[PDB]
Amino acid sequence: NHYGPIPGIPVGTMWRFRVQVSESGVHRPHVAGIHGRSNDGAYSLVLAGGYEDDVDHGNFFTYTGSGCDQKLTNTNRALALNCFAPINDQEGAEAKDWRSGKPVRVVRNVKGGKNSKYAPAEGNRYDGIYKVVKYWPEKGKSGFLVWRYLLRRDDDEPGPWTKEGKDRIKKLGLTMQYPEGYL
Amino acid sequence: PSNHYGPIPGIPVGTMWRFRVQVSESGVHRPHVAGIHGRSNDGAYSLVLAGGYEDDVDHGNFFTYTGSGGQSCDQKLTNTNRALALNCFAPINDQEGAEAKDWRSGKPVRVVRNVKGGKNSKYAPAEGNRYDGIYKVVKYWPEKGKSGFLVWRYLLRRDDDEPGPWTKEGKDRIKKLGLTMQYPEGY
Amino acid sequence: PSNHYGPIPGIPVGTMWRFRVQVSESGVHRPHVAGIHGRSNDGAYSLVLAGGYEDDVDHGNFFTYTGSGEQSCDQKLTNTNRALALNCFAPINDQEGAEAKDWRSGKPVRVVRNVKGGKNSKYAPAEGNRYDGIYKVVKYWPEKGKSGFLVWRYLLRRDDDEPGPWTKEGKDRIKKLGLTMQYPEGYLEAL
DNA sequence: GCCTGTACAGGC
DNA sequence: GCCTGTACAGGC
Repeated sequence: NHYGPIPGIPVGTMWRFRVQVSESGVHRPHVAGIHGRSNDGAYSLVLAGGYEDDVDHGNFFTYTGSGCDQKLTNTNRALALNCFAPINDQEGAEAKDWRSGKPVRVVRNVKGGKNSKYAPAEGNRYDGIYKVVKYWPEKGKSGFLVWRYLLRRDDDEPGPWTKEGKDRIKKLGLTMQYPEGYL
Repeated sequence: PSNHYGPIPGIPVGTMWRFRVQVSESGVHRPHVAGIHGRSNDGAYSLVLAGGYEDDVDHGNFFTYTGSGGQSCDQKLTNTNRALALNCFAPINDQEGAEAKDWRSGKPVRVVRNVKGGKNSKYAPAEGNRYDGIYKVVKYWPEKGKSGFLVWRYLLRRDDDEPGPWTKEGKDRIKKLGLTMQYPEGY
Repeated sequence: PSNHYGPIPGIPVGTMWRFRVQVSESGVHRPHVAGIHGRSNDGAYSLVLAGGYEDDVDHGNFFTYTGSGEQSCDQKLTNTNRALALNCFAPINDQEGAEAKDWRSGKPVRVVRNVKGGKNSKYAPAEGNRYDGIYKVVKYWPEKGKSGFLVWRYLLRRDDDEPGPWTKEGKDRIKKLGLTMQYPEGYLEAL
């Protein structure tokens, strides 16, 4: 797979554990940080830190591929296929009409909080639909080539960190979801 | 692998997991949501008892079971319904069903009981998911469901030398093996 | 369907489409991007000549062809390389290749020429894609490419009673049939 | 890198 | 609604 938001799961929904995120369908892989098939596209990713060169500005963030040089295969190629431009594994690519691209469900996890004030203070939060604007190769903090992506928010649902996003969370009563018995 | 029949090495009867993804990663029941795993032209490998069909009856060592749709439509002996029927040591019959006189010679089914079965079974665990061992399909048959449409029904009977968790000896063995509820890492 | 061999009913030699999606919807060459359509244990149904390998030579009625993989790895007689070899009326041989004495008995390949082949062929159309008819694999062989790695090469030869678009009679027939560049619905109106 | 379906191999 | 690969059926 499903592209785009999950019905009944609005932006700002929160889960304590990744197993809950998986069961909800927002980000199916229990461990892996990106969900995609190389011959299709990418459906979801989790921002949980781990790459110091990534920048998180909320509506704009950069993302580093997985994965000794990296190849535009597996999930890296899948995320590229979301970009509204023909696939290119040499210089990368960029979409002028980036909004016509394939949607990516983005979840932020608390572990992204070291380098980003947009990360939730606890657990995992669904932050809405982002689009791949461009992607390119570069020599990262390991000497070898990494594939990097710029994603931009494209969602009428306001961001959880914005005024209208925080007001909607209070109106819907969306609180942190804990598994039965955990509390 | 996906089509493994029988017990998983290192996973005794009584093993407990909190979440379905753990049950899947262990190989005991691979589908995260579907209640049954099988291939329609091969057989069924595992099923999860989680409530749902009120006419199902669970007596631990054996239970009646209901197939799937895919109520507003007759069920069919296709897909996983057919897979489970193939386990019965009898020729497929999608008209009247069939019964294996030599039922132990049929294909094994790993059976997990889930906490949600507790509303309709005193054998469901109080939490999470529990592997209760190997069962065999004795017989299967169609009947008019509660809504007037056809459902496929199955009788499964336990064929496992590891004692059931509802027995004193099965509880004692589970304690000596040190089995505890397994949670995801860092939980 | 996907694995249809031979000409498409209602699609003569000389038919022209501006974009690859149109060529695909017609059944003539179904892959939008891949230059060859085939199943590795069956055969190849169609291919597109769009340039790309410098040592390929195109003489219209026949051409040399290179399979798929700067090359950094030997080619292999698998996937669509193997499918095209299977069209050759000879036992498959992945060591020296093979050659069919009775090459017309081989399986047919629908051949499309695309404008990008014009740099290396005077037979490419000036615009878009053109169906040029049925060809047969005469022979195929491995050789060292310019990179020094192995490439699989093929010789394809035309076996089609519809005259080639590069002949006077072929052009004249294309005119009488009224064939024109096919564009997507409302394409020129939007431009 | 046709498309929407379906199914198997193998994961552990 | 296990996963990610692969392959075929059939579109027109």
